[PDB]
Parts: sequence; C-alpha cells; structure tokens
Amino acid sequence: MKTVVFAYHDMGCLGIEALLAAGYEISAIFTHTDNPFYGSVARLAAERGIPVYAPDNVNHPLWVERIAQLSPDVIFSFYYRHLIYDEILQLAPAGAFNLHGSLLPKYRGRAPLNWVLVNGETETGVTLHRMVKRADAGAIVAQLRIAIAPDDIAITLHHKLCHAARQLLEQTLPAIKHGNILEIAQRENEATCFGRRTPDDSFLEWHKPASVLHNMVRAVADPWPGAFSYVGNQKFTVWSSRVHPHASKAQPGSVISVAPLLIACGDGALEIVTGQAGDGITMQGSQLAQTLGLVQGSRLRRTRVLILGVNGFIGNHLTERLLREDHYEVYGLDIGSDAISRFLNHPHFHFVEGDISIHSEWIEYHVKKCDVVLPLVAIATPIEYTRNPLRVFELDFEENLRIIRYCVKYRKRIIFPSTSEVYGMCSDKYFDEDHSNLIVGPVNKPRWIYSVSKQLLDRVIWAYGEKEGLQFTLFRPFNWMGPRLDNLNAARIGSSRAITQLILNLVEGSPIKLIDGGKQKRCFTDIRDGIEALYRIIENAGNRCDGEIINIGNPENEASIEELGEMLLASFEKHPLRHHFPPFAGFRVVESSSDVEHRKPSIRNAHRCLDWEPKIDMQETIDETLDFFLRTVDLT
Amino acid sequence: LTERLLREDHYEVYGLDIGSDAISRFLNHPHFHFVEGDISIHSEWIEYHVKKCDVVLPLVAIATPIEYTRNPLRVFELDFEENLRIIRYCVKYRKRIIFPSTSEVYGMCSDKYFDEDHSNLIVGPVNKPRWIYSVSKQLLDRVIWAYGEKEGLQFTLFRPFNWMGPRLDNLNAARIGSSRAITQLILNLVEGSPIKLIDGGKQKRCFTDIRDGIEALYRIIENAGNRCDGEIINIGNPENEASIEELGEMLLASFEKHPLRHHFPPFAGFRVVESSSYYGKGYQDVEHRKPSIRNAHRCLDWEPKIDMQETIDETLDFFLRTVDL
Amino acid sequence: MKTVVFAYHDMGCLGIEALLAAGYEISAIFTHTDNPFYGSVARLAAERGIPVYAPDNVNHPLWVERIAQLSPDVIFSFYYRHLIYDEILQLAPAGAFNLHGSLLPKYRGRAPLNWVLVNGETETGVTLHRMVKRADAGAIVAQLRIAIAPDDIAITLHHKLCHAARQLLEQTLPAIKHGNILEIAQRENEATCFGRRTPDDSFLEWHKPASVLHNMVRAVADPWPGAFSYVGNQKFTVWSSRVHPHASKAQPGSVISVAPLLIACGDGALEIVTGQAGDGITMQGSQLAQTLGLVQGSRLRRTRVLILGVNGFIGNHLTERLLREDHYEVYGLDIGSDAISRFLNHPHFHFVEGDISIHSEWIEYHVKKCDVVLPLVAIATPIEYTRNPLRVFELDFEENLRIIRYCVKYRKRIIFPSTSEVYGMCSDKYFDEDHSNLIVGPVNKPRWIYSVSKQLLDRVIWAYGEKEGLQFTLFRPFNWMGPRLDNLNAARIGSSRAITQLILNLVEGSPIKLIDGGKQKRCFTDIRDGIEALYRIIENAGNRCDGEIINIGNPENEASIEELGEMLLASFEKHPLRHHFPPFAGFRVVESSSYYGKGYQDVEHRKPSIRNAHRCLDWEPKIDMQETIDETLDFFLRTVDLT
Repeated sequence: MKTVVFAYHDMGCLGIEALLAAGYEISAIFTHTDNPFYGSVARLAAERGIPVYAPDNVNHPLWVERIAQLSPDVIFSFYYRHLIYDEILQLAPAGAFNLHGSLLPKYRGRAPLNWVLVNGETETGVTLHRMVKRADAGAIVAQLRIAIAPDDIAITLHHKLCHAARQLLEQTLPAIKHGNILEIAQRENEATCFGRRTPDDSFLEWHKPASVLHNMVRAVADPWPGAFSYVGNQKFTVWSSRVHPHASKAQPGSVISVAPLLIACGDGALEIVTGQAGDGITMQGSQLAQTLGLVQGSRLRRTRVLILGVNGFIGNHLTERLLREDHYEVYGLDIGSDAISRFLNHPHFHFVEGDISIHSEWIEYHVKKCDVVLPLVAIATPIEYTRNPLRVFELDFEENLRIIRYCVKYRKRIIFPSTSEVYGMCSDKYFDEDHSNLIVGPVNKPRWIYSVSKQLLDRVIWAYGEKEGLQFTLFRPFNWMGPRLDNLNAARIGSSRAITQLILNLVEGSPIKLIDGGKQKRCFTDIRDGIEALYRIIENAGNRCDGEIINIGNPENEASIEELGEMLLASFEKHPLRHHFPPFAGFRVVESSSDVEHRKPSIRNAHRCLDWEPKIDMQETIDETLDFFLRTVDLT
Repeated sequence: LTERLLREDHYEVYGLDIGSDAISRFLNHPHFHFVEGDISIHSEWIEYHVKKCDVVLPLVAIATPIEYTRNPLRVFELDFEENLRIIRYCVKYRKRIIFPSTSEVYGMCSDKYFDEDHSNLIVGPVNKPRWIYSVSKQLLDRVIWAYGEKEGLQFTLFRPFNWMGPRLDNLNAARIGSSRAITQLILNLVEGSPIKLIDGGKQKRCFTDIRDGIEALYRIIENAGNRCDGEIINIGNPENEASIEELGEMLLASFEKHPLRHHFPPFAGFRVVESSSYYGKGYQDVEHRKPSIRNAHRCLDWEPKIDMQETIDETLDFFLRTVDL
Repeated sequence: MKTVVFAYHDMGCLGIEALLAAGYEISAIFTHTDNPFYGSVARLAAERGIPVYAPDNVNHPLWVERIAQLSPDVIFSFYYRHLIYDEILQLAPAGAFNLHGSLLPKYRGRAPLNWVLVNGETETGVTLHRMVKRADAGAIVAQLRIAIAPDDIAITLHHKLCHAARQLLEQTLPAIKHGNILEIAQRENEATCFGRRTPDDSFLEWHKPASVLHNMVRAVADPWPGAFSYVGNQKFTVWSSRVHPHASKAQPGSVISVAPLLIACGDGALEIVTGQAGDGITMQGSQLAQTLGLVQGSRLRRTRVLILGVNGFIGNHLTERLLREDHYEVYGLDIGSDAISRFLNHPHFHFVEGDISIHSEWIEYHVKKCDVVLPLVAIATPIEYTRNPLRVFELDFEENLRIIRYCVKYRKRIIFPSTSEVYGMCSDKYFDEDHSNLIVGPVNKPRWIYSVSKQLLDRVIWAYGEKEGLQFTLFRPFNWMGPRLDNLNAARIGSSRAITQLILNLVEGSPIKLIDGGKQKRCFTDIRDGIEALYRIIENAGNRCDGEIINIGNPENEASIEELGEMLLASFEKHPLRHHFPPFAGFRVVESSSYYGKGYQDVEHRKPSIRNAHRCLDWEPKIDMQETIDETLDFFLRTVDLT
C-alpha cells in the first residue's frame, strides 16, 4: 500500500518502523519541530530516505494539494499532536487510522499515560482506531491491554505502551494492507475523556488520601515535571514516594519525622523517598528535610485601582462595585468630584485632583503609586470628531498614549477602553474582537478620525504587550446605560449618548430626531451587567484576561432609535414625575448630514474570560435609566 | 527627484540625510545642498530647515513588512511620531508638505480600482499586527487632513505603487519609494538564492517605471493651477499589473539573455512557501492592488508612458551593471 | 574503605555503582546541578541513601572542612567537570584517583570523546590515574584500549567508553581496596592536551580533506550540536555524512550533485546524508539541498571611527595610524583643527566641529552616524581636580556619561580611556586590571575626585555591558609620550603632563621641580607602542577585547621624576639646538602641599600589568626608554619658535 504518515515521538518512530517492516510504501511523513528522551520521527525519516515535512498547520490548502498529489491509499496517525481535520482525512480511499495510548472509549482525551496513573488505574493499553470528526471516537480496529504495576511511573508505563503498540502494529498492520480487518464501533455512553495537564495540576494537597498523592507523584515522575508542594515560601518537588497505612494522630500536612521524611495525609501518611528543593539537586528524603528546614511538627495588601476620569458614569458605578468588596483601594483622578461626591469620605476611596493634558508628573506619579490603571478620559462625541479633530486626536490619542507608556514603564496593568466604533462598517453579523475586519471610509471622511485613532492605540498597546511585556486588557463597551449618565459635553467614556439625548429630549420637550428614519439598530447594555463584566476584568481570575480584547454588550437588547424612542416614551408617559415636563414634541425624520447599519457584539470572549452573560432584559434597563434621570432633574 | 528638479533651473534642493553616498554626483552642484541630519535625533536643525524652505518632502520611514511585526514600536515611533513632528513644523511655519502616503492604507479593500476619494479602507483585527504600518500611515493622512481643513495647511498626499528603475534603495533602508519585491527578486538572481513565491505568488501587483512616477511627483511639486491643494493622488501604472510569479518569470527571462549573466550563479528556481513561514504568524495579505489614476490625470494631466518590459529590462540592466565583479 | 566521590553523568553513575559493588563505603558524593540523555548522579545517590551535594566551588574552606570531617580513606573522581585542587586532594591517605576518557597521556584535556573523533583516531580508551597538581598528568594505575570503528559516532563511542569504564573499574577497584597497585608514570613528551569545544569548533571548512570533515560530522553528531556550514546567509547542519574518495575538478565548496548532495572538498568529496536547515527538522540530503536552495553548482564598507577631542596627541597619532590602513573612515570631532590640520584635505578624514558640553544632538547624531566611538575629551590636569572639582566632574563624568549612553542607545562600540589614576594607592607591584584593589583617601582629600569619577564611569560602562549589551573596551594609558604633546592646559586625554612640564622647564629656563624630592616612580611609554596597542584594540581581532580592561604602558621603562629630569637634561645638553635656550636653572625640591594645593596624596609607584594587553592584543612594547626620551625632546625643541 501507499501511505502518508502523521507521526511524532516514540510512537511515531515505532509506528513508521512497523509500517516499513510490513511492506508499506511511505510517500511522505508529517511531523513537528522540537520544543526546548523521545526518538525523532524526522531523524528516522531522514535515515530511511523518506521526505518529511513539519508545517504548523498541515490543513493549509497547499499541503492538502501536496498530499493529494502523493495520492495515499491509507493514512496513519501515530501521536501527531496537531489536529488533522476531514478535508485531508478523506483523501485516502482505504481510510485513516490513529494509534492511541489508552483502552478506548475510556481515556480518549489527550495525555492518557499520565491520567491513568493519576486516577490509580490498574490497567491501560493501546488502541488502533479509524479516524473521524470526533476525536478518538472512531471504530476500534485493534486493541491490546497492559497491566499497570503498583511501582510503574510515567516513563516505565510509557515504554510498556510503546512495546504493546509495537506488538499491536506488528500483528494488525498486515491485515490492513489487505482489508482483513473487523471494525468494532465504540460504545459512546461508556466513554471517558481528559484534557491537557498543566504543571499546576501536580500540586500536592495533603488533605487528600495518601494513595491519591502517591499516584500523583507516580504520574508526573522524572523525566516529567514532578509533583510539588511548599514549605512556607520554599517550593519543593517529590520525585519518589511511599504510602504508609500506619496512621498518625497528627493532622494532615504536618511532618511526623524527618528520617524518613513522612507527611501526614487525609488517610495514611506519605513518605518522600527522594525529592529536590527548588531547582537544586535530587537527594534522599532526610537530606531534603534538612535542606528545606523541616523538623518534627512542621507544616506546609489591597489592589490599588487608578481611575482617570472618575467623575461620571463608569467611575461612579465601578467605584461602588470595587468598594463593595474588601480587597480594593480606589484612586479617582479627575478635575472635579461633583458626580462621585458620596465616596469622598469612604476610607478606601481617594480623590486626586488632576488633568491629564496639563499634569504630567502628577499623573505619572499616581500611575507608579497604583497597580491597575483605567484611562476613561477622552472625547467620544461624534460632532467633535469633525468640529475639532485635532483636539480629539490630541486628547484621545497622544495623552492616553503618554498614560499607556507610564504603564509600560512602571510595569502596571492597564485596562483600556477601546471603542465599538473601531469595527466601523464591518459587515459581520457579530462583531468579533479576534476575527472581524475593520472597515472605515476614505481620508476625506474625517468622522473616522476617532475610530482609527482608537484602533491604532489598541495596536500600540498590543505591541507593548508583545514586545515589552505590558499586562493589558482591552474592553469595548456597547451603549452602556443606567443611572448617572455622563453629561453630553463630558470628556469621559461610557454613557450611551443616544439614550441621554432622547431622555433629554423628553425632559426638555424637544422632538426626538430620527436620523434617516432611525431604522439603524444598536445594542444596549444595563450598566449592572456591563460593570459586572468590567469588574470581572479587574479581578482577572486565572489571568484569563491577559492580552484579551473583550466586547461588553448585550446582543439581546438590539433596538432601532425609533423603537427606543417608543419605549422611552411609553415609560415616560406613565411615570409619576411626568407632570413636571412639557408635552411630547413628536418624532421628526431628518437627513443624514444635519453611519453603521447594525452594531452587534460577539460576547464569546466575555463568556470565556469572565464567565459572564448579561442577565437584565431591555425593559427594566429603559425604566431604571429613565426613572433615575427624571428623579435626578432639578425642578422649579 | 533631485535629478529632475536640478534639470529645471528654478529649484533649490536641500537634501537631508545621514549619508551622501547614493547622491554623491549632486554634491558639487551649485543649487544642491546636502544637510547632515536624522529626524529621530535632530529637532531644531530640522525645524530650522523647514522654516528656511518652501515645500517639504518627508521620505524617512520603515516600509519593510517583516519589521512591522518584528519591531512594531520602532515602526510606529519613526513612521508616525517623528513625521508628525515634521508635519507640525510645516503647519507652524505655513509651508507646503508633499507627503508620501502608502498604497497599503486601502488594505484588503475589494474594489477593482483603489480610489483615493471613494474606496473604503479595510484592515484585520488588532491581533493581526502587520496592519500597524497601514493604520499608522492612515491616521497621519487624517491628521494632515484635519490640519488642512482647520488650520489651513497646504498639502498633497501621494501613494506610489511599486516604483522601480535605476538605483533602488537597499532592502534594509528606512527610506521610501523603491519596490521591495523587485529588489528582492533581482537580488535573488544576483546572489543565486531561490525566488520565494509566497502562497504560490499568485497575488497581483501594479508596477511603475521611475520615469513616469517622478514625472508625476515633479508635476505635484509644480502644482500648476494649485490643482493639487488638498488632493490625494495615486501614482501607479494599472496596465502593468502582474503576479509575483509572473514578475519572477519576466525577470528570469531578462536575466538569462543579459550579456553579464555569466558572472552570476545558476538560478536556484522558484520555490513555493507558505505565508506563515516567510512573514511569521498573524500575516494577512492583499489579493490585488490596482490604483485609480483618475486624480493624477485630473490634477497633473499625467499618464504612465512606459511599457512593462522596458521597465523590467532597464531596472535589471542598471542593477547588474552596478554589481562589482 | 571509606570514599568521597566526585561524579557526574554516566561515568559518574557507573563509577558509583562499580564502587558500591566493590564494597566501598561512600560517605558523600559531590556533583553538579544540571544544565538546562545522561544518567543522573544525584538521583542515583538519592536512591542509595547517599548524601549528595552540588556546590559551585568545592574548594571553599568550609567544604574542605566538611570533607575533612567525613575522613575518607581514598577519593575517586568520575567525570566531575569542576576542578579539585590539592588542598582537598591531600586529605585521603590512600590518595585520589580520576577516571579519564582517553588513552593517556594522549588527549589528557577535556572532551576527549569528541576530540578523538575529530582527529580520526583508530582507537581510544579509558584510564584510571592518580590525581596531582597538573591536570590528568598523574601516574596511570589502569588503562584499557577500545577500537574506534569507522562507523562510530560520538554517542556510540560514548557508550563503548562507558562499557570499558565499568570493566576497568570492575577489575581494578578491588586492587585499590587492598593496596595492590602499579603506577606506570606518564611520559610527558608523549602528552597531548585539548580544551573545551565551542560550537565554532564545528564549523566545516571545505578546503580540508573530506575525511577530516567526515570525522568532524562524526564527532559532533546528534545528540551533540552537529557540524555546520552556510548557504548564503542561511546556516545549516550536517548530521550524517559519507566520504567519496573519487576526486572532482570542481573547486572546494561547490555542489557536485544534489541527488545525492555532494560537496567538493580539498581532497575527495563529502556527501551530506542527512542534515537540517537552521532550526528546522532533519531531512535526507536531497530535501535539505532543495530547502536550502542549492543546485549544481553553488558554493558556500569601511569602519567609521568617531574621535571626540581629535585635536591633539592621541587624535593626531591615531588618525595617522588609522588612515595608513585602507578600511577606516575617521571622524575627528573638536572645537579646533590646528593640531590635526594636515589631515583636513585627506578624503577619509572628516573634521566635525563640536563641543560636547554645548552640542547635544550634533554629538548624538555623529555617534549614530559612526561605528566605534573614542571619547578623549576630559580634564586630566591634577591642579584642576582641586581647583575646579565641579567643572572637572561636570565634564569628565556627566558629559561623557551622556556620550556613553548615546553609545548604549545606538548600539555602538565604545573604546573608553579609563585612567591609571583609578588604582590610586594600591600597593601591588603590578597594577592588575582584573585583580588589584583600588585605594583612595578620605573625602577630605579631594584630589581623588578625578580618580573616583573615572572609576565610577568604568563601572557604569561595565553595568551597561552586563545588563544592556554595550560593546566596550576600557584602556588605561601610562604616561604616553612622543611627538606632538598636548598643551598642559588642554582638556584632551593622553600626553604625559610630567614630561611636557619638564621639557617646558628646560625650554623656558625654569627649574625642574621635584615634588617631595621626586622619588615617586612612574612608567613611560613611547607613543609608537601605545598607539600600536590602541590600534590593535580598534581592530579587535577575534573580538578578544570585548568587555576587556587593558593597561597600555611599558613596565621596563621605570623612572623617578628625578631620574627623568636627569635623562632629559642629558639629552638636552648634547642636543644641536641647545644653544638657543637658557642655562639650566637646576632641580628644585618642593613639598606636595604647595604645588598641588591642599589635600594632596601622591602614589609612590605606578607599574602596569600588561598581561591583558599581551593576551588580547598580542602586544609588547618594543621601544627602549632612551629613544623615546630623545625623539620626544628633539621633536619638541625643533617646534619651538626661535628669534
């Protein structure tokens, strides 16, 4: 037969060897480059005079064409780490087979070797199965069981797996060269799956049974990263361990004896036979105890948030949210306190007077002083893009760039307000932070100066992230609304201008202008949801927000300006304070000069990073916003 | 440009740069003045020379794609910030600026003809950093524009499309205007390294003889009837459209028949490479770039006169004739 | 017996195992941490319940004490990489033995495994010998030969060596446990020694025979870094090769064929069987040829020196020297051109007008413009240290720091004139750049502000060298002298002030002042020698000057100020132009507290160590004192205007 092989490591090597020994013709081999014990598939391919390639993604059309030209009868996958998907998969008429390191359907995920040890399994094996859309789900062509001895560790079991695979292939590969194979479908309800392990998965938790922990060190034992724990601040690694069924009245985690080194567990005790302190050398347990400073009986500030432009919507709500919690210190920076005044006496709020266009050193100083930085100062007002482009550019770009560079210099985290306008004329149904292209008009359409300015900033922040190690998260708010809207002339980010305008229209008794009929649809977000998301961004649980760009918006709240008008009017007419304001001036259709056809965010990133979804329906948002606004208006 | 301007008698040229080697034949010319300078270092010397002169031509910038991803911050610092400094000198002293915008501002725009006044500008997500060059350059055009509208700056923006001819810039040079593709291929033939066709080299480009281009640029400097004021002008030849592959074939054909061929190594061949290999990751390419020269015709009464083949042959000829053997 | 073992890698492991099997008691084992295939000595020691340590230096007194406490009968070293010296070695009564990976005395150096493959040796072996002051020089207790097969590469031979080692130890270890030993002393004239290999040692030079190159690829083959070459700018590695004795008219380095891939050598051709392009994967030769862009056949401007303070002694002589050569372009920077005036018309000299205290961007610009930078502007005048400390500090420290930082920013090489004054009162017979302590007086003795200022600059440059990657060389001139001395009031580095002053004394008919009797001794250097050295530093052959501090002086030329006075006077009296000048006013002894102002402390001797100059520059001063004196005096007297 003719084959194209996808191979890596030992399984790849022995797979290929078995393939050649079976009289197969290997036309080409696809493999990987080596990251900083295993045999090389490339070295083998090279010695056998077989062309070998290592693209990052083999599913690129070019490689598909190349493989097509090679015209394989059957395809084989031996421990190829990158994912091969159907387009190339279906090119071989006899099909494609994969060699997997467990008893399938069980442990069909990745790194089965380690997982079967972690779970304390008494047996495992190797499976040759047919590939298909679902990972490792296809019909089993061949399988061979292996006993796991109590004293097996990762490497010994790995070699057992390799031997079993070599046997399996030796006997069942010849059958495939003919078609003398049976295909036994996998039982899907009996299946078990595991994901990729991180070294943090190897942390030893002493409240657990000694058995689980022994198994832990068995699973990751050298050459693997090893199971670890801490003595005070000092980290140490357990290379080999011994379970002690003999109990101890000592509570879990305490040191029973240093010779041997014995740690009390939830059930039984665990002896550390060998281990190492930090990056030092391996040594027997007793010496490790001495160098770690163990003896018999031994066991195992607020984040400063700087908000620039605190006086206003996001400043108010974010401050409230942050101070609700116990671990934050908030420094509000702005040219006035009028909007945030109720927080001025709060012990953990600090108002700092400053103006980012004038003050340089005061700002820099406060960036150094704090931990995370939130630059909310900028001109977001559309008429101002065209009326005063240079001032918009100076404030929104240059001053904020200075602030970003403060953050780069002092190694502080920056959470930066990008804009939904960055997407511009993009035609996608959902605006995707990571995918959607950004479309703007020609240079002669200056309204775009704002959108492009904000975009280039995102890119500079990005670069600083990549090259200088800046910790950042970009967020793009979509029409946030709620109590305490920013004034329309205000230089701070975050309040939807449209709603402010409509509400001010109803309050002032001026007409609601529907520009070009007001049929263009926007998405609106209750600030409770939005500020929840932003707060979640500040928290940065699991550091999942690092380098992330996250839309914060509610796609369920999509409405036209007309509909919005209708809703606010409906809420307005029935409101207890209605009698304080003029009769409704009516809806009035207007020409363009006197735009985006849809703005709908993809909130996938917010869900992924923040585990966040907007909980609040449109109506309550409309009602609460209008209510607070009307009750806030001064009357006489 | 110096050659063109000094041919006519009414121009006084102040050449500014950190070396004179490429322009050495103009150093003795009474109406040429070489001024020592670097726009990243010098502030006041540059400002002075802007006050002193009439029209200003800021050609310093990093146009080489690999550097966009490899050194984004320097690309941004030099191409955007230092040039903004110069633009602001011109605004302050009320001088005319003729600014080299880039064909790259259009990005992935799908129009058959890229139109200065009409075509939308399309770039990838922020996570596709190669666009930092394109967007940086675009934002400058907008700043220059704003100054034109609000503060009365006299300006003309021009976008060259693959200008080529004698005396191409070195590939690592921070100066604008010679096509990198052509330089790369000719250097490949000269050095005997293979010609890399990225993703098959099927993407099409338009090429322009430097004679036509410089005619256009000179005409922009002339500014007859002040017709270039506030104008954005493509300078390119749309009939010269060719893929990189075709370019390779043409150059190879011209190369093999050249009298000096025997002094250079055997052709290593065309070799197909994936985008991710040559430019690294986060790469996004333009499938077609064809300029609208309408504005050039309207403002400059200008049309490209030179056939592709003559351009190819002359460029290759001069380059090979300069090589030391 | 009791043992303390020094062990690393496979030889260490098998050594310890063989030692245990022989009934030794291992009290402790010394090893190394692992660098970011070989078996672990630490893990093994840990498994056997043997205490194991990995200090950076075992020869630290503490460890000597601890090893002493363990009280070993005999010591064994199996492939311990760090060096154990006699203090610890003499603790074991039965002695200390080392396991070495060659046939001794041959290849007694390090990496014998690789070296015996490089040289194409047909055999090698393992040797157990008795350690001593000289490395691997001791008496051979046991030795075992092993044949090197033509198809052996590094790893296979490594395993053979390990096998032979187990066998050797297995039979000869019991003999040591008793006291049955032969010592066949090593024959020193048969000895051969090799050092640590650097990847650059694996560079394939095609003008050599194919056999030698084949041997090269055999020696460094995987797991080792491999032998390499270049296609244009692209680096590639040859993992396996095949010699083709059939010759070819094709010149060395040309590609004979791509299938198989064949490179013509000085003798025969080398087939590349497998290899890789850059960091890519291994592949067969033809594919490697294809990805590198090879086909049949294929083979495999001037430096800008910026001198700040060019108008004067060093500027003049260095400019002359640099312009002698074809590959330099010199930019002289200063506030006047007179001293260098004859180079103003030279095509490759460029005078740049500038003042480092005023001009900022002009200086920065010229640093960017050039390649290597030489900051000679500074006040070296002793009286000025005490008279104008703040100006001396501002110019010598701050402005030069400005320049140094330019050099860091634009990634240019800086060759910086440190000063011999940095050593201060150091008592060493030879002032050593790398070793000697630096001694200055209390703060109330302000003359030291110059010395300490220059010292701190050297340290800041050093810091930039370590942390920010500055390429630098520091040089400390010792009383350079020759034609074209700087004026005594000049703010440039390099002319001996003392001799200038004495010559001026003789010319003006003023007395030669011997300060505190002029008993303090100095070393004097002909500018021919000095400028030779400085030129050698600029050349920077093999980049051997990188991060280096180099004294430039002549220690054979040593004289008290008195002796100098007498020599100069002697040359003066017999000179043809003597009669044009006044009678000698005589020598006048003066106390320090008058001439130099207050707070003065003088150094009794300054003798440079020129070891570093020899090592880095292959340099020695060639000019005798008398000739220097005569040339200097003659040139000076002949410049004087007479009327």
